[PDB]
Amino acid sequence: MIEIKDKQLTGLRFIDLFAGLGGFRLALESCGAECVYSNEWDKYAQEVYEMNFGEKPEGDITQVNEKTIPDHDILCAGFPCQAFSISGKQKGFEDSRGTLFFDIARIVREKKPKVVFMENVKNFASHDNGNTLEVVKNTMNELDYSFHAKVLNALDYGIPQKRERIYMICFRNDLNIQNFQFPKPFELNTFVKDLLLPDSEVEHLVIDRKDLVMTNQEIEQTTPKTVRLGIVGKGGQGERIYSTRGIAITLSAYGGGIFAKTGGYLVNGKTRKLHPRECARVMGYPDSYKVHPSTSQAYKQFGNSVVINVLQYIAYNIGSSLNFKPY
Ligand SMILES: C[S@@+](CC[C@H](N)C(=O)[O-])C[C@H]1O[C@@H](n2cnc3c(N)ncnc32)[C@H](O)[C@@H]1O
Repeated sequence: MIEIKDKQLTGLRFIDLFAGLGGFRLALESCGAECVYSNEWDKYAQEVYEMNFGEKPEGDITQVNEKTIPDHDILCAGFPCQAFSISGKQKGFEDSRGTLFFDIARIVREKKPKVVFMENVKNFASHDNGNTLEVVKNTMNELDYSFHAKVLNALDYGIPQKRERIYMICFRNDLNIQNFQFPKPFELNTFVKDLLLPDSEVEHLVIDRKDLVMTNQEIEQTTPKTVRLGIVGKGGQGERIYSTRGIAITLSAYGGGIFAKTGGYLVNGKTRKLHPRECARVMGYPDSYKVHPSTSQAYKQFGNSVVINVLQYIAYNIGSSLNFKPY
């Protein structure tokens, strides 16, 4: 989490949908915006949320009437990707029913926020030979919004982890915003080796194996790439060893293998899995954030979340365009 100097969104209100851990909340709250509504149905997630923020997000969203959602200026939603059963009139609003995205849209159509802010996985722009994107695009256009989207990788914004995701930023057409742009990349200076806790606190994550094979020499200088040092078992998902002097591999919420959701790292002669705290850090989160007591849920929650840093940079640029209005 990089801390922002110029608080561009002071005064502007927002809502937290599919809140999860509340990554969007931390990101916009660092730019001065204030939260007025939160929604998330996962029991284990609402718990870690009220632990930090003090409120229990509201329950199941498809049961919430849109006329009961507070006036707000920005709508945040890191929603789950689903295929659409669209054999209808080209693309559009109605062709959304049955999806979770539909809930976003039904809320936009009635509350008209100035901006709509979303994110999804890297292979979203190509899902179903192009028609998943198309639909989200044509639905926004119908509700009278501009549509900007680009794929960014977290190793380009100060976080050492390979991780491409798609960010979508929409502005109502009546605000006439034709100068917005995505953040520029910068050289990386923090590496996995810098995020580790002292060995004492991670002994119980060490995993010994006799079928361990070292394919490469250990790296001496830091690099902005993932460096594979060995294999365990067959050499597939969850059975690869990476260097602590390169970048961390993509955290996953539901991966398998011996080194399950975090991958395995060579740290001081032994091979271990990352701890939840070294996980928060690789996602951008700050040490003041109280993590969930169960290591299993925490790996799920973190692999599903957002890289804080990248969101902060875009939140700043949003405030920018909105705040530039000369005579
Ligand atoms: C990809 S993620 C959360 C990402 C969020 N940026 C965060 O930082 O964790 C999707 C979220 O959708 C929530 N969710 C799925 N279906 C829901 C529903 N019907 N009502 C409320 N929350 C729902 C999931 O539980 C998960 O918390």
